[PDB]
Amino acid sequence: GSDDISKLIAACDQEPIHIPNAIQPFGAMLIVEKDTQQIVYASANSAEYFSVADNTIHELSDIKQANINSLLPEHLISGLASAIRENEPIWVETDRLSFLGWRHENYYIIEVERYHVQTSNWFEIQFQRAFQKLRNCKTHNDLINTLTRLIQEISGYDRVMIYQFDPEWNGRVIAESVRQLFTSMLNHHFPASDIPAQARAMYSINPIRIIPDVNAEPQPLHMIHKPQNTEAVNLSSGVLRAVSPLHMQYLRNFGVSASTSIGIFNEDELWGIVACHHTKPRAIGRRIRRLLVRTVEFAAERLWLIH
Amino acid sequence: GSDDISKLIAACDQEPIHIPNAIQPFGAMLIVEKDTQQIVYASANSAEYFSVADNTIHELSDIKQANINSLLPEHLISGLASAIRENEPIWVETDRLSFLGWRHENYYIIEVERYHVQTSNWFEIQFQRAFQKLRNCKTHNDLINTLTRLIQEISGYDRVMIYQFDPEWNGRVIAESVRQLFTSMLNHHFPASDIPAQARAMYSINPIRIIPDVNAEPQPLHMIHKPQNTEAVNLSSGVLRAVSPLHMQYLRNFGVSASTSIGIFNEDELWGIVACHHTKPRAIGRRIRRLLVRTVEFAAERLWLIH
Ligand SMILES: *C/C=C1/C(=C/c2[nH]c(/C=C3[NH+]=C(/C=C4/NC(=O)C(C=C)=C4C)C(C)=C\3CCC(=O)O)c(CCC(=O)O)c2C)NC(=O)[C@H]1C
Ligand SMILES: *C/C=C1/C(=C/c2[nH]c(/C=C3[NH+]=C(/C=C4/NC(=O)C(C=C)=C4C)C(C)=C\3CCC(=O)O)c(CCC(=O)O)c2C)NC(=O)[C@H]1C
Ligand SMILES: [Cl-]
Ligand SMILES: [Cl-]
Repeated sequence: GSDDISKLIAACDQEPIHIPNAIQPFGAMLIVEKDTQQIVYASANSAEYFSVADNTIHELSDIKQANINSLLPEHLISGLASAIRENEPIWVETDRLSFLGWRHENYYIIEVERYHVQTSNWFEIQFQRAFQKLRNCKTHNDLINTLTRLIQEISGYDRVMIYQFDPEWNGRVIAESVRQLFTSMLNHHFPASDIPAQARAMYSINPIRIIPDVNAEPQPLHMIHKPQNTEAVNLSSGVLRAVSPLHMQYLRNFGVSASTSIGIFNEDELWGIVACHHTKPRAIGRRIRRLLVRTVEFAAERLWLIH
Repeated sequence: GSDDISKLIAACDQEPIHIPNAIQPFGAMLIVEKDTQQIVYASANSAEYFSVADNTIHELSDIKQANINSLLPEHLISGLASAIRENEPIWVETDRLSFLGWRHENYYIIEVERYHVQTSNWFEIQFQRAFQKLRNCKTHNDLINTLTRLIQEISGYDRVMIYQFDPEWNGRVIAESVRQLFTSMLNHHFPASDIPAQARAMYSINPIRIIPDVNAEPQPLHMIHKPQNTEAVNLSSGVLRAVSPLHMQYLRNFGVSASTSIGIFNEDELWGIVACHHTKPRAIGRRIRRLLVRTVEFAAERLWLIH
């Protein structure tokens, strides 16, 4: 509704996007308290994923009476127990599920996605091709164009752009790589207000941001066993963190059903964003995400060498 | 259909958009031979429209056995017969249907749409408001921005832009009026090749162009009785003329499900276009079309005085 959209825009610059208390439904999330060893939150769709690891779970309510050792891999639990630095995700795979868990304050946060084993030399070949091509770039402009062409080759997204920020955080589209029959966004300007400060902040917590489907219903976090601290839990280090309905609408209005964005960092400063938009919904596996982030990180070093 | 898309792009500048031998499905079309008063062409969906005029019609095969006096209002036929000028459309309404027919070459062409009687002063109020506001404009910039705001208020479309052509027919977006959560298209350039010559030509035959749903399937014109001339019939004087699948795909990739464009003319030269895009499909009645075209016509006259 128009008035609800207006009210969202009223408080949008201050919206707490790190604590949506909901997730995107392409995975499930558990939140466990470190000291009480108890599940304190579960995403609404937790049943349809964790039934694969423990066949005794049928509804969301069964999780309260479920045992963590039945839901998570033994390796993931022991890795969370001995990991001492905060917000460093541990990635553990089984035959059917793909877990990503980290330690944040007094909690363990576990995301899980479905996973399909893919055995091929394709990633090693793509990695070598990407690096040699980026090493050959000797001019600033040639590098960003090669990077945008490579990101498109790897992910298959319909349009891939690079935003560069100016000192005052306004964005300009400095290079583009798009399929035919698309409006050219090259040299488009957008104001700093379009990306709130806290939205830029997330790229320093997790350098990739993933929206596989702008029209999937966000799943909220249900309380399971009562926590000692009831403040909402920061979800920013993982990938399932739900998207602001505002931005989902913005993406719809542009004809975009799926997006993936990657931060470009010069030292610790955020210099720009690599953004990928797709007209149809689109899922990218964890390995493809890694390949994109590694390619962008390699490109950044060469870029600073060139300037 | 990527490969087929590429082959269509190959021949796009040469594509004959005036003779698509198909129509958009928000109406039905008959093409009748002038001398024999015989239906030589009918759009495939004619049944669901003319069933309202003769309920003994259920499907297209009934039209082959039909006589036009059974399908059309008698005054419309006598008006087409007695008219002496070509391509000047006659507009005839019944309680349930709205016909637009004209005289073209060897035939009488008739479009028919569904129609619902709506009784209110809304149109007179909008008309008065538009004229008084457009009369207050004292500068070129004031006029284009007021016009874009007014066209948006009248049609309710999500985005309304004004393209201005330069001497070599490249387009620049000089003014825009768009809802919140939309990428600003202000000052966007597009090359002359993006609007082929035959498409600009159409605005001189009919100043409004209407696409109420980019995802509706074009309905082809079927031969009924063999005509004396087998050359394709120019459909450009009406509004049902089917849209190039190329442009429909272009609009999808831009997030547009419905579009309406209106030509801005300085004497008979085409000076620009007023374009309306909507994220979801949208239908505009014949009265709304007349109001949009008259408002643009009034704005243009004020513009030439202003410069
Ligand atoms: C007041 C708050 C607003 C807001 C919030 C918001 N935006 C993002 C992410 C965006 N939004 C971008 C906007 C654009 N402007 C343009 O001109 C174009 C052109 C293609 C775009 C895309 C933008 C560039 C980003 C970052 C990268 C991206 O392209 O996705 C977020 C983050 C969403 C999240 O939770 O991940 C928020 C909260 N957007 C506004 O426009 C104003 C209203
Ligand atoms: C080689 C032929 C091509 C083609 C054909 C084509 N275009 C139109 C109508 C258009 N197309 C427009 C394209 C744009 N360029 C931009 O930068 C933007 C930005 C928003 C747009 C929309 C355009 C402005 C018009 C006229 C206005 C409108 O919105 O309709 C047609 C006519 C369609 C019809 O009614 O039959 C045709 C045939 N489009 C191409 O992109 C190239 C491939
Ligand atoms: Cl990940
Ligand atoms: Cl009409």
